Amino acid sequence: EQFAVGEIITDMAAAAWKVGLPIFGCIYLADMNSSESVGSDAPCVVKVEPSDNGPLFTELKFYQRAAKPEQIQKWIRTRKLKYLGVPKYWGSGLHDKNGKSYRFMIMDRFGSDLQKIYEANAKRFSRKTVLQLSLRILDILEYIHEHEYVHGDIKASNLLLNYKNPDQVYLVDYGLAYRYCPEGVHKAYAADPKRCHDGTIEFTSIDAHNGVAPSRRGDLEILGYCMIQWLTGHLPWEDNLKDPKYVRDSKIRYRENIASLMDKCFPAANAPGEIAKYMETVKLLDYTEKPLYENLRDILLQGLKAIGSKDDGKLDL
Ligand SMILES: C#CCN1C(=O)[C@@H](C)N(CC#C)c2nc(Nc3ccc4c(=O)[nH][nH]c4c3)ncc21
Repeated sequence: EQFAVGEIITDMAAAAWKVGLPIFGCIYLADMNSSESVGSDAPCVVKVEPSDNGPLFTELKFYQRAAKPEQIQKWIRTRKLKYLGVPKYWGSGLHDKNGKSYRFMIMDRFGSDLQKIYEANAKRFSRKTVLQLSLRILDILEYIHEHEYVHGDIKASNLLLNYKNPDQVYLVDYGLAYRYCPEGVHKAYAADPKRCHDGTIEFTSIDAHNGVAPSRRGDLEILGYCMIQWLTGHLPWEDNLKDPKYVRDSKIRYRENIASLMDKCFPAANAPGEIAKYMETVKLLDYTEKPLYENLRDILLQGLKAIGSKDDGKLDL
């Protein structure tokens, strides 16, 4: 009960918001202050945590730095995108309840997460779906990377559909995002003592497993594991998630021979070539290396040609 329904809160820019019903975490629907109350079709949410919470601070800094509405709209215009799946930041402030200090932030409201939809579809997405999701995710990753950040936890539960457009997917949850290149100086290949967050074990990068700070190649690697999970319903190491050593060992061995990962994950000889080629390309990245995002997108587009489709932006969920 951090907020009352109908409570009006004011952000640092003196913009007024009204809180709606609660919705993982402490999150409520929200809208611009008005006489009417906040509908079930509200266009915003408000995320609230104690002011001493580290993740919300990390997240807020990400949103302020790289997710300003104009900043995003400029990129979309320049890169000629249909949309960009980075949630827009609308504001933030402080809020007292019962004598303790809380930090809040206002973001875009979305529809369903992809994990619910994945489960509802018997833990499979079509090749078409996976390729269309992945092309959009590569747009997102390129954007955040160019703004000095990596996400480090890409997965279906952090991917939400636009409330008004089911063909547009957004990456959320920047609470453990990492500023890999502050002021254009890439972090060295070593642990960051301020970070102890390892990601989601089934999907996380070999770099994260090794205890080094996440970088761009790691985000791409994570997406790779997601693509296989979505296509097949499985990953090779999924029965041993309690043992990080095992998971790391398996990922390293599979990275060494991608063909054997394809043989393991796909029924013999049925392996989509673009997935192998994607994984081969990511494997060649150095820790500090800037990915060629267009080449990666090109690889996935060949997959769309192979199934007699095109990048029409249809997710087919
Ligand atoms: C009503 C409804 C649908 N709906 C939900 O059911 C669930 C999935 N959640 C919470 C989560 C995740 C939602 N979250 C948002 N918005 C944002 C935006 C930015 C972030 C961010 O950076 N971290 N979490 C975020 C949630 N919109 C709708 C939902």
